Amino acid sequence: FDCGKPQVEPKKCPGRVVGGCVAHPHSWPWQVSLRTRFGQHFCGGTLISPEWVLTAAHCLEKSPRPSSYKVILGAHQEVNLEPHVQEIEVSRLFLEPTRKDIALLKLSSPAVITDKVIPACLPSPNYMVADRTECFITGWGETQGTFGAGLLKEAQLPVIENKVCNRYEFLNGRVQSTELCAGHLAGGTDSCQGDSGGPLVCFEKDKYILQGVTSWGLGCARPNKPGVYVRVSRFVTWIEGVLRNN
Repeated sequence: FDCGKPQVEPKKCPGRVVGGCVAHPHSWPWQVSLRTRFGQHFCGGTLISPEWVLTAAHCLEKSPRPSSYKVILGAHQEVNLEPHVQEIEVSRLFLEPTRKDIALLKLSSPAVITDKVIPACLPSPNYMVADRTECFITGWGETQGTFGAGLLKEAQLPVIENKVCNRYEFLNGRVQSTELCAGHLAGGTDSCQGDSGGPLVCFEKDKYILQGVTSWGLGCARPNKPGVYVRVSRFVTWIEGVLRNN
């Protein structure tokens, strides 16, 4: 299975939809659920190869021990995992040094690549997603009793170019180049999307490319403000670097 090519067609929730949608099961096969050693889903991540998951550094705040983390792959249900889900322990935690906003998780054993577990592709270094590029943020979310509680959801977000996002009216110059914005400049969601560390993928040509990593700390979308994500393209040399040495 090539990276970024789901074997189940994402339903591709229309942007207008409030609350996003429930994902077509396994249509986002790189979607990882980071868990404590006690079955608790508390973060999202993106499978980027069979032994590596990309997630937000914030997800690693509770513990510095790789062993404290379980990466579950191929899931749709948050609690009642289908019998095929893969549960793999993290053996390594590499914090991106320059920004420390994302971290790579090496899996104890390589993930078995199937039609439900396929990594997301990585963009070319420095690629800058074009303004208005439609992308989807996926994840389980924390809120419970809410629409799609316990189900992998997705929300379509258009990318808001940095020059526009940084206008004083939106992010007023707080977003760096190592970051990217996504979400309508008006009418947007008044809530943090996906999961901390979850994927922001954008279809391009043949496949989905992981263009952002969710990090609510950078900023969640307000009705009149897009959310801010870590721009993966500015960390690809670091990632591929960490992946060929370790």
